[PDB]
Amino acid sequence: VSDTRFHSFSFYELKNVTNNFDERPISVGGNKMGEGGFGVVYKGYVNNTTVAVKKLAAMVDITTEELKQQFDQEIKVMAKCQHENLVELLGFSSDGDDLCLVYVYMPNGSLLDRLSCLDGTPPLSWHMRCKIAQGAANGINFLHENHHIHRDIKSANILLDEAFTAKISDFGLARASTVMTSRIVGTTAYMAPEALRGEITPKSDIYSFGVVLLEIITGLPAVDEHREPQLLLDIKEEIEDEEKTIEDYIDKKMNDADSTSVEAMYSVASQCLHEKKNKRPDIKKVQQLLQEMTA
Ligand SMILES: Cc1cnc2c(NC(=O)c3cn4cc([C@]56CO[C@](C)(C5)C6)nc4nc3OC(C)C)cnn2c1
Repeated sequence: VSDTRFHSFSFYELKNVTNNFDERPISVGGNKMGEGGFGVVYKGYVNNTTVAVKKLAAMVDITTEELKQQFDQEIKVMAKCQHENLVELLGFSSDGDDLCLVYVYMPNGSLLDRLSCLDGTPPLSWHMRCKIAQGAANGINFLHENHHIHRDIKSANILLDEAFTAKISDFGLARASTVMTSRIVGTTAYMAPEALRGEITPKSDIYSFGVVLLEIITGLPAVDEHREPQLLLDIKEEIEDEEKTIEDYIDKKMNDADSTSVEAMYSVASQCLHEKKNKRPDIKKVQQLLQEMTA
């Protein structure tokens, strides 16, 4: 028998509670909160509950069959994986014109957006950042403990709930768990070199998480075409080659950071970013180092 499943929404009900998928920003009165390579995310309100509705689409010139596959994968993964640091799927729509996925609304959006204080939100404190780093590592640990590879760890896919708890999202490319694939996927600025060459391994998640930790420490996005260096991961080299120090790069929009715990987190990041996959820590070691950082 099929057992537990997710609620099915009417496409028309989702259309209805997102104001017909209004792509205007929330401040303008619309419903668009964000977008990615595979969909646009709309704020909705169903059953006296604020929700996030992701309406899938080919925004990076993917095929329709591949998108349907990713839709199916995320439902499969979300059915098996429930944890305090993973987002929760409320339901889906597949009857109407487009595929939709419905999630618990995350009042503080994505880590990427909060690090960029997008829309005027106040900067995250060091204390909040440490909790976020710890929570995301607990979420990755749950995934890896349950033999899942995320393949797209990045600060846009770490969402922040009503308590600024980190919630990992977007499991459409997740893989069961070393093998080599012909379809290279992910976000270039976060990807381990072996992932960039087609290898599939949880060690690649660890590298990408190290980039996220650099974003947390510095407030800088992983890539910025108008910045020198354009890739954040290249600051590790400038620090190691003593052109710079980690203090030179610490986010200045923070009044409560202290050198010891920042250097402790940078140490974890540096260990995750070892470009030899076999030299990186596993997630359980990352978790432990991060717990000791605020001990
Ligand atoms: C796979 C997947 C994708 N996305 C999601 C989401 N998203 C959201 O709930 C979400 C919520 N907010 C709230 C705000 C703000 C704007 O001004 C403020 C004061 C309110 C912050 N901005 C958001 N942005 C959101 O999403 C975007 C990052 C795409 C939930 N689950 N989920 C699962």
